[PDB]
Amino acid sequence: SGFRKMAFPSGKVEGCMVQVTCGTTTLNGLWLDDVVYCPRHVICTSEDMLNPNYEDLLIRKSNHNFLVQAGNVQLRVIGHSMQNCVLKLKVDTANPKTPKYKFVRIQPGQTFSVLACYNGSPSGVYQCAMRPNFTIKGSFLNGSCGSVGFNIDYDCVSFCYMHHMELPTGVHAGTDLEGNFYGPFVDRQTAQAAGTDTTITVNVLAWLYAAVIAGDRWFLNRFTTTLNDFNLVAMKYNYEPLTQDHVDILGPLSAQTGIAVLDMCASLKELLQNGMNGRTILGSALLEDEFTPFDVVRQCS
Amino acid sequence: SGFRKMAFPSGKVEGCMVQVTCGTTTLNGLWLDDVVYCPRHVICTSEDMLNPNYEDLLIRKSNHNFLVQAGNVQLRVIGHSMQNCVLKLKVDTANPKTPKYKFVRIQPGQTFSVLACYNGSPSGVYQCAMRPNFTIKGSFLNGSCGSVGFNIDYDCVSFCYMHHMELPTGVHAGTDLEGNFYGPFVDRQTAQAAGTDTTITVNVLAWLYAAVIAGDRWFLNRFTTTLNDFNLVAMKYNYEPLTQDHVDILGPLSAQTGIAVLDMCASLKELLQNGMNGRTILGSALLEDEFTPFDVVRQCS
Ligand SMILES: [Cl-]
Ligand code: NA
Ligand code: NA
Repeated sequence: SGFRKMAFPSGKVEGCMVQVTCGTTTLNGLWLDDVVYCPRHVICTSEDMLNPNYEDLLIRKSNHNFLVQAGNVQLRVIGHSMQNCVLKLKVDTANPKTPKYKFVRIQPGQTFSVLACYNGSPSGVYQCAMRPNFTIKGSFLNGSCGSVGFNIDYDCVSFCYMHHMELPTGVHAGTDLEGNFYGPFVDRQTAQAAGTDTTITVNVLAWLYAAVIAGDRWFLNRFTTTLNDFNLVAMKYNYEPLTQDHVDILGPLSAQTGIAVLDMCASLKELLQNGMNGRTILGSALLEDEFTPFDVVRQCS
Repeated sequence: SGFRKMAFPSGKVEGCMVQVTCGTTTLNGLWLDDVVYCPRHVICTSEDMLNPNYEDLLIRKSNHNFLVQAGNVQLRVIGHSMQNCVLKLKVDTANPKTPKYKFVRIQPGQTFSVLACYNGSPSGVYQCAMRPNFTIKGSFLNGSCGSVGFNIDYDCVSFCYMHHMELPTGVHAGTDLEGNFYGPFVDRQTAQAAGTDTTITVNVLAWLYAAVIAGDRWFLNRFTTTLNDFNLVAMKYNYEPLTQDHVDILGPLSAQTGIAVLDMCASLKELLQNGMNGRTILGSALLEDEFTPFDVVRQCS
């Protein structure tokens, strides 16, 4: 019935985005209940950027140093604290649009939607994956620090990501909403780059199952490999190794298609060792790895 | 700096989505002010599939035949009319979440966001384009009819598409919000299929300009072409011809980068004969045609 990279509807998050200014720096904050969450580096001036002491930088800050704007309304900051790399600003008014939400930390290879904002205003929404090297291959420009990534489960918004910085290659790095970085990154203007990335193998298989449910099936073969034998091949092509937990996760698509996982791995192993022979799968010259099994489950039933 | 495919934030449209039921058929409606818009084929039965006489069928319908549900609230229908292929149900309650909006009819090559919905509930958002053959390559499962396409470039939601039906190849056809189909399609189950699709050349060129802005250089060359020689090559690959209007529109991008339009056309001619050869343009081994010159200029600046 058609297949596309889909983001979650962003309305529940749009009602939470506000503008946070400290000094001359302006970025995005997330207004939930009576706290605004944003990257702590909003308190840095030009001199601190090299190696900032965030402990002493925030002691010196006062509540009135933070301008928080929700549209025309200025929210009064009545407290401030720091949780790892995230700044928490207590305001005097709970957000009446606060959705049902929780903070979650995701694993590499999991997907979520980003609501890209600038100066507090939602600009766009896109679906992405946490790469195995803990970067995000989205692109929002400079002013998008504090934009957030999220999933929606039933009616609950799960916030999993906050944008802090762009890396030299144009990929982005950030934290969960408790301020813990994804990846070996620090929120200082120092020498940082993304490690070598790998392909999220479990998502490629999920997407191969999607191509099979779409009737695109030229790649299916009669053969079956072993998990050990497949990982030796995949690890040589900078593919993430495939675990017994990954196999079980794919189970539903296995029983639905009649393609056992290690049967489908024999297909993927030849695509690795042969290339796609000038063909496409689901209209791609390359193998898509930002569809999880659950993304493939939902978008077909 | 990798230009990703972003949708518009969908919250303003989410607040307009309702569920419309006639008999056993449920689909989505668009609730703006005191009117709900939906595909008129909602009034068809299983006998009415091939050759429904919509004016005969609508006359026989009473306001009480229409069940409209906004969440846990039923909206009473107090009138109904037809405008082309779009049913308009007057309701006794104006939608308090009605945004600033307009209805526009778009041209092939134009992009927009789709809020894919099921039983009146928003499910996902994605970005797409009106194909030259007047179809959409989307993801519409059973009951996705009445989902809408929109842009929100400034403050105003411009509604440009309502989904009516899926064609044999799985692409989608629909109308503008005044009920006029895009392309030669009709809301009957008589045999119909999409014509051969072509690539939106002006959008490919905009995307190459965005790659250069992003710092790609590898596909540039020292050649130019004439507009006529380029169109002879382009059509041999089922690319759309480039008009002088297209050359004018690319003018801004030509001047930001210092690369003449017909200079860039020579690069595209070369990419068609050689392929990517392993390389990627803005993280893609396919030439992307669903990013317009306007989209590029926006997500730059
Ligand atoms: Cl247009
Ligand atoms: Na096989
Ligand atoms: Na050239």
